[PDB]
Amino acid sequence: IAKMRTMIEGFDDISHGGLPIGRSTLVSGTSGTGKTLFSIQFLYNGIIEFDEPGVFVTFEETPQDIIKNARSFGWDLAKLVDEGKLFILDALSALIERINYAIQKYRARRVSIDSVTSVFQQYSSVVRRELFRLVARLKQIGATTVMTTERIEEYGPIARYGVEEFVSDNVVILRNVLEGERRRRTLEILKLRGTSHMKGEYPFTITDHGINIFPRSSNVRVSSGVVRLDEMCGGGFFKDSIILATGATGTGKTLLVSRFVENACANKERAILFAYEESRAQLLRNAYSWGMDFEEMERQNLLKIVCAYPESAGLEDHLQIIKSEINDFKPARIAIDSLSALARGVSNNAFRQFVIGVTGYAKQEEITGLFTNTSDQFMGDSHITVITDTIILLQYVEIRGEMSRAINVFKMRGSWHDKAIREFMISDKGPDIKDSFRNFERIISGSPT
Amino acid sequence: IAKMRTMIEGFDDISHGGLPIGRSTLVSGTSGTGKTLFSIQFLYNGIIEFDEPGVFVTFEETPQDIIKNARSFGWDLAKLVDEGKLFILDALSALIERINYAIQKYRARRVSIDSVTSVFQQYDSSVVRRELFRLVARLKQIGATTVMTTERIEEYGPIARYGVEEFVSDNVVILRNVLEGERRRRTLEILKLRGTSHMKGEYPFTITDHGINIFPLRSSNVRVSSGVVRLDEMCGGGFFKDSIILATGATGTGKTLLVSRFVENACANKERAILFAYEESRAQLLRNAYSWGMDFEEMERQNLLKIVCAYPESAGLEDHLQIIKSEINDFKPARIAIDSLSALARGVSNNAFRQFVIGVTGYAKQEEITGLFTNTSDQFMGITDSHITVITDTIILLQYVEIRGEMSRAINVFKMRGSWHDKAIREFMISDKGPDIKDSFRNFERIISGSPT
Amino acid sequence: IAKMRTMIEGFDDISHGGLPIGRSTLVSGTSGTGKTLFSIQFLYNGIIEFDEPGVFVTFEETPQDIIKNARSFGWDLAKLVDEGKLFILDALSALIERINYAIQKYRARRVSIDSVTSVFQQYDSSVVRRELFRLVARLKQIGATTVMTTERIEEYGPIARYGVEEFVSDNVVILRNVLEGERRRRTLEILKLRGTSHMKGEYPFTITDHGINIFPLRSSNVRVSSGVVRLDEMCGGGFFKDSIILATGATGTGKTLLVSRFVENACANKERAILFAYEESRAQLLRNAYSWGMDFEEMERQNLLKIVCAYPESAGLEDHLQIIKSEINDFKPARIAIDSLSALARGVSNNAFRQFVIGVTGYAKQEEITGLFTNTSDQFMGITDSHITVITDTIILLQYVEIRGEMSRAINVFKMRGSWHDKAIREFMISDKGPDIKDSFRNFERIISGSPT
Ligand SMILES: Nc1ncnc2c1ncn2[C@@H]1O[C@H](COP(=O)(O)OP(=O)(O)OP(=O)(O)O)[C@@H](O)[C@H]1O
Ligand SMILES: Nc1ncnc2c1ncn2[C@@H]1O[C@H](COP(=O)(O)OP(=O)(O)OP(=O)(O)O)[C@@H](O)[C@H]1O
Ligand SMILES: Nc1ncnc2c1ncn2[C@@H]1O[C@H](COP(=O)(O)OP(=O)(O)OP(=O)(O)O)[C@@H](O)[C@H]1O
Ligand SMILES: Nc1ncnc2c1ncn2[C@@H]1O[C@H](COP(=O)(O)OP(=O)(O)OP(=O)(O)O)[C@@H](O)[C@H]1O
Ligand SMILES: Nc1ncnc2c1ncn2[C@@H]1O[C@H](COP(=O)(O)OP(=O)(O)OP(=O)(O)O)[C@@H](O)[C@H]1O
Ligand SMILES: Nc1ncnc2c1ncn2[C@@H]1O[C@H](COP(=O)(O)OP(=O)(O)OP(=O)(O)O)[C@@H](O)[C@H]1O
Ligand SMILES: Nc1ncnc2c1ncn2[C@@H]1O[C@H](COP(=O)(O)OP(=O)(O)OP(=O)(O)O)[C@@H](O)[C@H]1O
Ligand SMILES: [Mg+2]
Ligand SMILES: [Mg+2]
Ligand SMILES: [Mg+2]
Ligand SMILES: [Mg+2]
Ligand SMILES: [Mg+2]
Ligand SMILES: [Mg+2]
Repeated sequence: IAKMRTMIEGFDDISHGGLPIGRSTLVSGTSGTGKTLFSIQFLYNGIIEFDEPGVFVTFEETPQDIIKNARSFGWDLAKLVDEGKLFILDALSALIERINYAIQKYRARRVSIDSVTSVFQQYSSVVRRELFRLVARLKQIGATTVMTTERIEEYGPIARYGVEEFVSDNVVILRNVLEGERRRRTLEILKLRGTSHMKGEYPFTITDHGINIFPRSSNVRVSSGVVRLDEMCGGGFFKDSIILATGATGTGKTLLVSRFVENACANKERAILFAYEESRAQLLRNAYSWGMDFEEMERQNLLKIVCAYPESAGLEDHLQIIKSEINDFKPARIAIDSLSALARGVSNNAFRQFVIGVTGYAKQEEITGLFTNTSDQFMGDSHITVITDTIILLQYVEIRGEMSRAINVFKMRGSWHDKAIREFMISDKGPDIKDSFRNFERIISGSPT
Repeated sequence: IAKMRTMIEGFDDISHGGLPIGRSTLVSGTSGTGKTLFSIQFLYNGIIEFDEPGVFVTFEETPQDIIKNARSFGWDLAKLVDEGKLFILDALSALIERINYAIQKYRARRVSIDSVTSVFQQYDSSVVRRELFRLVARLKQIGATTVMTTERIEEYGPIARYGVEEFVSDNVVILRNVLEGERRRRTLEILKLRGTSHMKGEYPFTITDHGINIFPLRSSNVRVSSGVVRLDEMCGGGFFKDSIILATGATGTGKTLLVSRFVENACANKERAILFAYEESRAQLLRNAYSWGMDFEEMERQNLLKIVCAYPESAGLEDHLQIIKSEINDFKPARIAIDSLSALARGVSNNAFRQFVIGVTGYAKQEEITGLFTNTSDQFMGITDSHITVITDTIILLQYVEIRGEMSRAINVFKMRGSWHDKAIREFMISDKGPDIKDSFRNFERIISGSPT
Repeated sequence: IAKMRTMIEGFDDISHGGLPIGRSTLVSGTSGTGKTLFSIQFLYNGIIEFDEPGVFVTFEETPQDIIKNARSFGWDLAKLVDEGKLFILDALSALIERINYAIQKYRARRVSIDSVTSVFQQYDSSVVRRELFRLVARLKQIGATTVMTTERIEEYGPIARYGVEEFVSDNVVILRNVLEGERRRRTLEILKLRGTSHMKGEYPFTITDHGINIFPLRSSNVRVSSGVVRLDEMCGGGFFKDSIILATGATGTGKTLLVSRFVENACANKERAILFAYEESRAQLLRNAYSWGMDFEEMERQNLLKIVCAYPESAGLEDHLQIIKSEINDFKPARIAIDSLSALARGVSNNAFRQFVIGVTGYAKQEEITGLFTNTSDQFMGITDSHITVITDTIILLQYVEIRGEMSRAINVFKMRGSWHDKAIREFMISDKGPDIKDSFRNFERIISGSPT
C-alpha cells in the first residue's frame, strides 16, 4: 500500500510515510484536540506542496468560519478557493453523490470531513451501516479521506458509538490528558490496515505553524569559562556534547552556567540561557556581582535569555519554545537552568522523553548543552545521567564548622578528566578551583575524616 | 480573530486577550462554581468600562433575584432600565428572534445566557445538538459575542450534561470546584478557543467582594536589615530589598524569633510590615514577642505592623493567597513574613503548594517587598524534600547540636544569591533580648545531621 | 481432541499443539489488535504448508482490500482462484448453507470468519446467542475448524461485545493491545480450550513482515576472552561461551568500555558480534571507541561488528526483543551485548522487563552466544533491587572509591557460576588504550558502599 505525505511535522515519521492512498483515515478525539486543524492542514499542505486538489466537507461550521479560524496560522484558504484548488462543501446517499461529483469536478486526491459525527444526530446499529456505506463510496472512487469523529473520554471508547474505528481502515486518536491541571496533547496511530507504523502516543503541540508532533561526533573541544575546569576536563568540553552540573542549592550551578554562556559571547558566539528558577532581573545582578555584564551580551546579540515558569506550560510546550528559539537565534551553545525545575509536577516518563528530545536536538544541530540539576539531598537519581556525556558535580563539605564547597568532574565520555575532588570558592570575579582534600576522607556524602 | 476584554482579573491573560469577537463561548461547571457570576461580570464590565451594550438572558432565576444576588459584590442594577445599558430578558426560534431584536434594539453584541441546559427539560442529545447548533448559528449571524452557561455533574467527567454542547460551541471554559481532603478548590480552565490561542490546563481562582479573581502564571542592590546585627554581617551587609529569605529548622529553633526581629526592624525604621501567622495566635505572639523585648502592641499602635493569623486547614491555598493579596494591597507593607509555609503545605497537593509559593513569591518581588518565609524541617534533633529552596534567594538554616548532654543550637547562612555571605556554622542562643550569634564549632565537626565530634 | 497446527510462531506451544479439530475458535480483540492477520495466517499456512483447503468469509472488508492488505507481509492471492486453495466469500441460514457448500465444494475444514459482530447490526444479546449458537452448531456438524473474529471495547472488560460470544464458542483467544505509559503492548491469551489443555495468562507478541510473532515461555566448558587479559585471569581463564555476563556500576565507571573490548575481541578473532546500544549513538560510540584505541569502523568494514542503537522508550519491550531476534538471526553473531538493560527498564513494568530478560537470555544461550548485558546502578558514588542477577551466570561489579580526595574506581568478579574466579577488589584505570586492572586495596577496607578506611 502506497502512503501519501501529509507534510505534518512528525506524522510522516510516525506513519512511516503518511496516510494510506486510496483508503480513508479516522481521526477521533475530544473537543479542542485539533481534529479540524489536522483536517485542514491535511488539505492545505496537499495543494501547497504536491498540487493535489482537495475538498473540505463542512457541517456545523461554515466555510467562512473555517477560513477565519485557519487564518490564525497565516493560511489564505480564500486564495486557494479563488484558484479552484480547495472546494468547501457546505452542509445520507445525497451527500455521497454530492461529494463524489465534487471530487471529479476538481480531479481530487485528498478529502477532509469535519465531522461525520455531526451528521448522525437523528440516527450504533445505523451509524455503522451508514458509516460503512460512506467509506465504501470513497474507497471505490479512490480518494484519500480524513474522517473526523469525537470522543467523550481520553481513555475510553475510540469513537462515540464504539463502531467507527472498526469501520475505518486507519485510526488516529488525538488526546488531551489533564494530569495535575496541566493538559498534554498526544497523538497516536491505533492501526494502519496493510502497513506498519509507530505504536503508542507521541507528544505534540499547536502553534502558528500548526501541528508539531515530535517522534559525526567531532573531537573539537570548547571552553566552559573556567580555565582550571577545562584543565580538569582534559582540555574543555566537546562541541557536540551534553554537560550536566548537579549539586545542592547555592553550590554554584548558575555561576558555571553564566561563565559557560559568557565564554561563548567572548568569542562572538551566540548562546541561549533558558531560565526556569530565577528571572532576568535577578540574573543580571547576580551576573554583574560575579563580574559579568549580561546586559552587554544582550547588546551584542550574542546572548538570548528566555525565562519562564515550569508549571506555567507543559513539557511538550517547553520543548517547542526551546526548538523555536534555537531555530531562530541559532546559538553555538545553550543552557537549561534547570532540568530539576522542568521535572517537578511531571510524570517521570514525560520528563525522560523531554530530556531525550532536547539532548537529541541539541546534538542534531551541533550545540553544546549545559543543563543543571538540583540534588534533593543538600549537604546529604532518576537516571537522566546516562544521557549526559560529561558530569560536573558540586558538593559542600563541612570543614571545621565552616561550610565549604568542592567540585569534581564525575565523568567525561571519550576523554580523560581529573579524578580529584578539588575545593573551590566563589568571589566577585567568579569561581576559583583550589586543591583537593587529601586529609578529608570519605567526603562523597559529607562528614569527612 | 480579535478578542474582547472581559476585565476579569487573570482571564485576560489566560485567554491571550479575551473572548473572540462575534463568537459563542461556553462556560460549563457544577452547581456553585460561579457561572452566573462570570456571566454577570462579562456584561457589567462591558458597559461599566467600554460602554458596550449587552443583554442578560435569564431562565430559572428571576431578574429581581439576579439583581439582588449581584449586590453581594456592589454591582447596582441602575444600568438596567435606569440607563439602558443592561437588558434582562426574563425566561426555540421565538427567544432567538427576541434576542436578535434586543441586540439591535440596544445596538449591542455582549450577551450572557444562563442557563441553557434548563431550556432542555422538554426533551431528553440529538435534539439538544440540533437546537443548540441553531442558536450559535443565529447569534454568530448577528455577530454578538455571547457567553453560554451549561451545567455538569462531575468535575472530571463530561464537559456538559449531554456531551455535545462543547462540540457545537467555538469556545469552552470549564469552571471546576474540586473537593480534595474536605477542602474545596475553584479552578477555571479554557478548554479550547477556535481560531486563536490560550493557556492550557486549570488555573486557581477565588470569588470575593470584587468577584472572580483568577490567578494566572529591576533587581536592586539596596540592602535591608534582618533585625539582627551579626546576621546582617554574616549576610554580607544584610538581606536584599526585593528578595525572598527562608529560615528552616526543627521546631523550637528560633524561626518565629527571627521573624519577630525582621518585622520589628521594619517598624523601627518607620516601615510597615505584615506578619501572616499560621502556627500561633496573636495572643501568644504578643506574649512571646515581649518575652524577647519586643512590643508588638506598640508596633500595632504605630500602624506599622499588621498580624493576620489563621488556621492553614480552614481555607484553600488560593483563598490564603487572595487574603495575602488584599492585606498587602491594603496595608502596602515594606516587608511581609509567612509563619509558616510548612503549615500551609499540610493536607495539600505538592502541585497546588508550588503554585501558591510562586504566586506569593512572584507578587512579593513584583511589589519590591522583602519576604521572610519560615519552614519547619521534618527531622527534629536529626534535606528539604520539597523543591521550594530554589525559589528562595537566601536560606538561613537553624540546626540543633547535642554538645556534652546539652541541647544547643546553631545558625548558618546556607546561601546568598548574588552576594557574599559567611560560610561558618555559628552557635546562637536565645535570651530575654533576642538572638545572640557567637562563634562556630571548630572542634566538633559534621553537624550537617547533628552530633559532631 | 486432536489439534491442527496454525504455524504461527509461538501459538503452537501456547495451545499445546494448535486449534482443536472440527471445533469453533473465537478470537476477540479491540481495533488494530491483529484479528484479521491471525485469521489470514491460519488459512495461508494451512494451504501453504499442509495443503489443507480453506475459505475466508469477509464482511466489512472487500476481497480486494484483504488481498492488498496481506501484501504487507508478502502473501500473494495467487492461491485464491489461480489455484483453488483459497475461497474468499464476499459479504442467517443463507450464508451458513453457502459456507457449508463451499466447504465440500473445496473439500476443506479450514475456515476464517471476519467479522461476526458486524453481522449483528440488524439487532441490538438473546438474538446474538441464538443465531451465534446455530452457526457453531452448523460448522461443527460439517466438522470444519473455523476461526471466528469478534470485537471488544475494553482491554480489561467483556470478552466480546454482547458478553455471550465466548460462552457459545468452544475456544477463546483474546488479543490485547494495552497502553501503559504511552506505550502499546500486544498480548495474546488463550482463555480456554474446551476438551484440551493450554498455557494460561497473556503472552507478548509482535506483528512484523513475517506476521504474528508470539513469544511463549548442552553447557560447554569452552572459554572465550573478554577483551582484557587480567579480566580473563580473574575469571579463571575467561568467560564461558554459552554464558551471560553482567557488568553493573555507577555512571562513568567503564561498562561501555568493557563492552567495546568484549565486542572487539570477537572481531579480532574473526568472529561476528552485535552491539545493541541504548544510551549513546553510533556517532558517539565510534568517537569513544577510537579514544580507547579501537577502530569500530574497521570492525564494521570487516563485517564482524553490527551496531544497533535506538531509544528505549521509542518502542515496546516486545518490539525490542523482536529486533534483537531478527538482527541476531540475520547476522548470526558469536556474541551480543546490550548497553544497557537499565535503559530498557525505565518506564516499564517489572513483569514485562523480567520476561524480556528471560527471552533474550534464553535465546542467547539457545544459540550458544556469549552475552554481555550492562546495568547502571542507582547509587552513584554510594544492592541491585531488580532480581535479574540470578539469571546472569557471571557478574562484573565496578565501583567508585574515594581515596584521599581522588575519585578512583575498582573492579571485582562478584561471582562466576561453575568456575573459580578472583575474590579481590582490584583498582582499575582507563587510558587511551583501555582498562588497566592493578592491585586490590589491602589497606582501605569496606568499599562495598564506598569510602573505606
Ligand atoms: N507489514 C506490517 N508491519 C507491521 N505491522 C503491520 C504490518 N501490516 C499490518 N500491520 C499491523 O497490523 C494492524 C492491522 O491488523 P488487522 O487488520 O488484523 O487488525 P484488526 O484487529 O483485524 O483490525 P479491525 O478490528 O479494525 O478490523 C495494523 O494496525 C498494523 O499495526
Ligand atoms: N460576596 C460574596 N463573597 C464570596 N463568595 C460569594 C459572594 N457572592 C457569591 N459568592 C459565591 O458565589 C457562589 C454562587 O455563584 P453563582 O450564582 O454564579 O453560581 P453558579 O455556579 O451559577 O450556581 P448554579 O449552578 O446553582 O446556578 C456562592 O456559592 C458563593 O460561594
Ligand atoms: N494560532 C494558534 N496558535 C496556537 N494555538 C492555536 C492557534 N489556533 C488554534 N490553536 C489551538 O488549537 C485549537 C484549535 O483546534 P480545533 O479547532 O481543530 O479543535 P477540534 O478538536 O476540531 O474542536 P471541536 O471538536 O470543538 O471542533 C485551539 O483551541 C487552540 O488550543
Ligand atoms: N524568654 C526566653 N528566654 C530564653 N529563651 C527563650 C525565651 N522565649 C523563648 N525562648 C526560646 O525560644 C524557643 C522558641 O523560639 P521560636 O518560637 O522562635 O522557635 P521556632 O523554631 O519558630 O518554633 P516552632 O517551630 O514551635 O514555631 C524556645 O524553645 C526557647 O528555647
Ligand atoms: N557576589 C558574590 N560574592 C561571593 N559569593 C557569591 C556572590 N554571589 C553569589 N555567591 C555565592 O554563590 C551562591 C549562588 O550561586 P548559584 O546561584 O550559581 O548557585 P546554585 O547552586 O545554582 O543555586 P540554586 O540552586 O538556588 O539555583 C551563593 O549562595 C553564594 O555562596
Ligand atoms: N485435559 C486437560 N488438561 C488440563 N486442563 C484441561 C484439560 N481439559 C480441559 N482443561 C482446562 O479446563 C477448561 C475446561 O473447562 P470447562 O469446559 O468446564 O469450562 P466452562 O467454565 O464450563 O466454560 P464455558 O463457560 O465456556 O462453558 C479448559 O479450557 C482448560 O483450561
Ligand atoms: N581517552 C580517555 N582517557 C582516559 N579516560 C577515559 C578516556 N575516555 C573515557 N575515559 C573514562 O571512561 C569513562 C567512561 O567510560 P564508559 O563510558 O565505558 O563508562 P560507563 O560506566 O559505561 O558510563 P555510562 O553509564 O555514562 O554509559 C569516563 O568517565 C572517563 O573517566
Ligand atoms: Mg472540529
Ligand atoms: Mg541556580
Ligand atoms: Mg446560576
Ligand atoms: Mg516558630
Ligand atoms: Mg479486521
Ligand atoms: Mg556506559
